[PDB]
Formats: sequence, structure tokens, C-alpha cells
Amino acid sequence: AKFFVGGNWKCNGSVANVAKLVDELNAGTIPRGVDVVVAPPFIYIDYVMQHLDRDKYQLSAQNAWIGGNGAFTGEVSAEQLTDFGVPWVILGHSERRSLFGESNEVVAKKTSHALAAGLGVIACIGETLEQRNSGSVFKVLDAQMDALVDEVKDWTKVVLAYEPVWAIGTGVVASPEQAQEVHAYLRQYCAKKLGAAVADKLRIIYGGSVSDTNCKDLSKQEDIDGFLVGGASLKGAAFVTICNAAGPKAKP
Amino acid sequence: AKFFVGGNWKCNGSVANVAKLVDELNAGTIPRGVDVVVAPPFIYIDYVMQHLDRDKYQLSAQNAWIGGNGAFTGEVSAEQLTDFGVPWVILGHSERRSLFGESNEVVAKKTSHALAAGLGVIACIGETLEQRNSGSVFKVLDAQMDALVDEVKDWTKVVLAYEPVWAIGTGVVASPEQAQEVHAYLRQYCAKKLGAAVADKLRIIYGGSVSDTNCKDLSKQEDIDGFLVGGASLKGAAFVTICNAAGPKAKP
Repeated sequence: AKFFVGGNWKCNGSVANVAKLVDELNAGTIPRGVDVVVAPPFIYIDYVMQHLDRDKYQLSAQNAWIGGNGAFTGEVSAEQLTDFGVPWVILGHSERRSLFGESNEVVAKKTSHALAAGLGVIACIGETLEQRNSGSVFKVLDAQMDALVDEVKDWTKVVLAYEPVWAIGTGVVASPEQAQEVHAYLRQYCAKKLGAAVADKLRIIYGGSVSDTNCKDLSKQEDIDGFLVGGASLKGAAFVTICNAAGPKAKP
Repeated sequence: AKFFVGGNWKCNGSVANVAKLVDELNAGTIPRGVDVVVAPPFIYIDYVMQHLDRDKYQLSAQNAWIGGNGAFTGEVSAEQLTDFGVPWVILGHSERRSLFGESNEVVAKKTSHALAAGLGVIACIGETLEQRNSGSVFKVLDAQMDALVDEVKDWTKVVLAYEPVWAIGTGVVASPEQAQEVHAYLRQYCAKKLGAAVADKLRIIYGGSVSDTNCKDLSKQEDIDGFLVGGASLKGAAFVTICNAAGPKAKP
């Protein structure tokens, strides 16, 4: 029910800058009834967990391994994250689908593994400019979702994040109307695959370029339940403003 | 000059188990003149850095991104690690060459980037059972090293780790004589590519199965300068014993 805002810091930070960002976030006020998650690089999670106000913010990781602990040098498991006290993980971000070749199948299995390990998952999908140019939007999104549906039985702790990758680094802007068109499409897909009750409660958050300038134009769209924020999450007051875009979608 | 032992914890740990392992490591005594590095999963680096005895142990990460900070969700940069106070990183581990498709070229560029960001690098190489079966040992190792040589000009802060991947998970054991044969081969390669002076000072550490049972048989081999330890690194007293295998190769 709650408007949901996640802040994906990506691969950014230093000890001093993280300390400063945490202080700025702690200075902000968040409306009742909004869920706000902050996702630092792995090395900072300890510090952030210990210094960021728990009344306002929950922690997320930016990725996790496909399975449990073992001989996977460099990786962090969902079991480790849960044991650490982290409640959320972002999985299938466009940067990992592209740079790391995470397939639809890998994202879906990471998601079911993480859920079974006790995390909530911000599961990311989205199509590129080439795919939109070729008339493949439905084919691509349907296949991304079909893979998730195959792995996930309980969507209570899933948040679905749509990334308009065609409008990320291409010189193209996505309008709020274009965003809403996709979110409406995803909503009706999910109603058919999961049932109208599950689809109505599922948070479908927008992960295009979200700033303190455009957040209210996006948050008023019928099927946009929140945001997965990129670079604006690195600026505390701007990020807090995005969290305050909930308006009537906050569920105090 | 110093015998060098790294402990690669891989994707293992919990809050309680890491606390226990750190206590066990702190209970151990290490000879003067041995460098010992411990590599936890990213999320534990903070805790380990703050609780593990600095007189005995330095920290390492198990991986880093190919470049600096930016839009690389899930990744940690070498710049972040240096700023955090971490002195070392493992790059090109066999599990990442295989599971993540890190090419010779990617490992070498990660290495030069990390060195430029101020880290020391444990650069890993090694050939598989298929490659040894096909008579490709030289071709594979030479190509792995040629890629490193192309990127790395200063080897002062590099430690070269040989992983006999043909003897890791295959049902085959590598003898100390087989280990030494490869290390001798690598030494003469490096003398030809880097100069005899650089090759003589370069630590070439063995990253096959290293335990407290076999460590002295390996450490006495002429061209084995230390170890990159896998599962035995999770057992504090066993790992400390491996560190004590240096004998005359400690440089107090």
C-alpha cells in the first residue's frame, strides 16, 4: 500500500561523503506511510546501518549472488545480507543485465533465492532503445516478467521496478505519460498472471531519471507507486524531496 | 622478500562466525617477516578492519570493478577500497574468470586500475584440467601473463597467485613437485618479460589446495613464495599454521 522510494547509490561514495550523505538524510523529514530504502555499496552498509535513522530509512544491498554461501570469490549472499540485518536487495538492475549479462532467468532465480533467504527484493526490468525501436517492448517486458513469475510464488515482499533503459544514457527523455503507459501495461500483465488482488497491492516503482524536479509529475500517475532513484539519491535534500512526492499515496 | 599468505574467505561468513574467526586469528602468533592478508566478503571489511590485530594482519577485498566510481550497480571500486583503508585486492580469481567470464584482458585492466588507485594486487592465473589435458598449459599461462605484463609496468605491489584449476574440484590432487614445476616456469617467464631483478623479488604464491597438512611440503619448494589459501582460511588455527610454514622464507 505504501508509496516506496529506493535510493540506489550505485558505485559511489567515500568515507567522508557517505558520512555527509547520512547526516543530510537524517536531517530530512519523511511523511508517515512512505517506505524509504537506501542502497549503499556493500562496504558502507555497516556504517550506514549504524548511523542512518531507522525510523526514516531501511537498508538495501545493490546485488546478491544467485545462491547460498560458498566458493564464489567476490560475491555476497542473500543469507549473509539477512544475517547482517539488511532487509532489502536490488536485483536485475539494468547495469547488471547489461554489463554482467544477467539473463531474465538469472534475475528471477536471484529473486526467488533472496526471498527464500528472508529479503525483500526490488526486482528490476526494462527495455532498451534498440528494443523500443524494433517494436519489441511487449516481447521484452513480457519475457522479463514471465521469468520472474516462473520463480516467484509470493509477491508480498517484491517491489517491481521499471527502468526505461531507452531513456537512460541515450539522449532520450521519458515523459510521465510514457512512464504511465508502461506501468499500466505492467499492472494488467500482473493482474492476469498473479490475480487482480496481488496486482493491485504490488508496488510498481519507476526507475527512469527521477529527480527533485520531476518527482511530482511522475508520482501522480495512476500506476506509479514510487521510485528507484539513481544519481539524485546522492544528494540528501533532493532525495528527501522525492520521498515527499508521495502525497495521497502515503498510507499513514 | 617476505613470504606472503593470503586468506580468501570467499563467499562465507555470518556476523557471529566472522566475530569468532577474528578472535581465533587474534589468538595466533605469526613469525616476524611474513606478510599475512585476510580477504572477507565486502560487507564484513569494516568489522574486520576494526577488530583484527593490525600488527599481524592486513585486509584485502576479493574483487573490485574495472574502473572508478560511477553507474555500476552492485560493484565496489578500487578507489573506494583505498579510501576505506584496505591495502590489497584479489583480482582474476579462477571463480571469477569462470563464473563471471573475466577475460585475461579484464583481469589485467582491473589490476592496472587497482594499482593506479593505490592498492596492492594479488593477481590470479591458472589453467584448467581441459587445458592441461590438451597440452595447452604454456599457451594458457603465457597468455594470462602476457595480458598482465601489457598493463602492469611496476610490479612492486603485485603478488602473482598460481591456481592449479586442474586440481580444484576435479578429483585430481596437485603434488608439491607439480606446483614447483609451474612456479619455476612462471619465474623464468617473468625474468624474460620483466628482468631478472623484478622476477627475483616477485612473490609467486600457490593457490591450489593449501591446508595445515600440506603447507610445509609446499613452502619448501624453491619458487613458492607463499599461499593464497581457500577453505582453510576459515579455520583460524589452521590458517595461522599455514602462516607459520614460512621457515627461512620469513624476512624478519
